[PDB]
Amino acid sequence: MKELKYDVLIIGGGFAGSSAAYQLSRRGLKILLVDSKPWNRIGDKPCGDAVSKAHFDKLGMPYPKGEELENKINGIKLYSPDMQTVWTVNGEGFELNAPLYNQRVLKEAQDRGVEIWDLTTAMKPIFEDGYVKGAVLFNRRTNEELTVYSKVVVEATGYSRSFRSKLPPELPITEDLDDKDADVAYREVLLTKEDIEDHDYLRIFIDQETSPGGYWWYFPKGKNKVNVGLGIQGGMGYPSIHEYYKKYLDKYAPDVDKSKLLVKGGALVPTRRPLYTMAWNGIIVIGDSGFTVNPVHGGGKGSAMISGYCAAKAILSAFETGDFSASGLWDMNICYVNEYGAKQASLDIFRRFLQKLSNDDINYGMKKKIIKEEDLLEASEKGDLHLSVADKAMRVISGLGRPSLLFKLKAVAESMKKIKELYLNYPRSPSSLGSWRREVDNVLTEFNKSLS
Ligand SMILES: Cc1cc2c(cc1C)N(C[C@H](O)[C@H](O)[C@H](O)COP(=O)(O)OP(=O)(O)OC[C@H]1O[C@@H](n3cnc4c(N)ncnc43)[C@H](O)[C@@H]1O)c1[nH]c(=O)[nH]c(=O)c1N2
Ligand SMILES: CCCCCCCCCCCCCC
Repeated sequence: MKELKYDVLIIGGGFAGSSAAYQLSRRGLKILLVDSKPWNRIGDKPCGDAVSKAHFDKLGMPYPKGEELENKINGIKLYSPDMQTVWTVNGEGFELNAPLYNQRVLKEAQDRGVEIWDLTTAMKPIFEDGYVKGAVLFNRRTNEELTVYSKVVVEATGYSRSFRSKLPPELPITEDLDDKDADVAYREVLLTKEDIEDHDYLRIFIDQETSPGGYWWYFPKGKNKVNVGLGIQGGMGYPSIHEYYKKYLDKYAPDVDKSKLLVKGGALVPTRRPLYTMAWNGIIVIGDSGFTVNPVHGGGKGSAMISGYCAAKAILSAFETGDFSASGLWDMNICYVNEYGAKQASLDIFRRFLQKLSNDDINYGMKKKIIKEEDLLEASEKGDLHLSVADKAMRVISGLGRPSLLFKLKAVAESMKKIKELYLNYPRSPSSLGSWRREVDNVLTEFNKSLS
């Protein structure tokens, strides 16, 4: 078959891959990005479509504008299971037309010299002399099977991890997802019969009964249009997510016009610390494929962008040292762990605690303001549940006279602090990965057993 040579091959053009392509562009490298979807569909994986302004500001990424921005967001209303307590957390964000925004990023990368092939699937890794060296591609548009050699593959295939999963199982880069370390999530976008009240606020409903291990949401995309959905924890033996959706839609969105459903669909959402390494010989993994999603709230588009930025920085470094080994690309890990990954680890711990609380516990915690709105935001945005905050909460939790997981909150805050420090001491070279990964697994297993 035809053979071509590129500096970098990016597989997948979602928020992650498009960010890597945009960040890598005009820097002296010959870059190809492929995606299985046609151009007009790239970026259309089911999603709530809500992204913090802070993630854009973190990277100085351009804001969505015009048709890309469906609705400006000014905060979130968090509802207790019993619906009796509502927290308002202020904070700026965007309700996107994700395909339009994603497609703009790709088009700008393309304008800056990135080559893009839509309707093109990476089918088989080229793995030779112990390195990823490219991919066999199938271009549906030309009916051509092609070999593309690359010094670095950026694996951005989303939740399918379709390319890295084909590599030798020996490689750290083939790390799999445990069923309990992901949610399945499902959403619909519908027009509403009435104008949406406070249409600039997202609504999140916590209820361990109607969305076990996740939550329900109501994300307005305009005055009369809403993205409504839920996520539930995987690996727990729960019934189909669409059963919960059908049963409880009316509770959360009594105002939707079912005759005006616009889109619907679901997908897997990783909810854990990132891949232990996001780099190996000839390859970096980003976005959902590298488990970059916030484990507490399930937001992954901002972290996908961050991972793409770190991949760009790492790759430029590798070309400046002629070194495409894991060691040569290792800055990917250092960059990502400092920007988001250490936070994700702390939040992976926090999520495990939250998923085991009862509705009674959550009703109590929210009613009693055991932590403040701002503290919960700090946990989300920084991965930090300060020990002083945990101490204050424990003083309130001390007044409860029934058994409750809430009594472990200080212990949870301590483990969150420990794992965060462990991640910020990420190994400086691959020869220390094993030792460190064992320390992390030990922290996690200890923590898991401390919750019973
Ligand atoms: C229902 C639901 C709701 C939400 C969310 C998820 C889900 C399922 N999330 C998560 C967020 O949607 C997700 O984390 C990011 O879109 C992931 O971006 P990626 O680029 O990693 O994957 P994404 O899946 O977007 O892109 C991967 C691309 O790779 C392509 N591909 C795969 N294999 C290939 C191959 N072998 N060859 C070529 N192409 C290949 C696919 O066609 C696809 O375009 C979220 N996050 C958030 O920030 N805000 C929110 O409101 C929500 N809500
Ligand atoms: C502002 C970003 C928040 C939107 C995230 C929506 C993600 C939906 C999936 C929820 C499942 C994760 C809960 C643990």
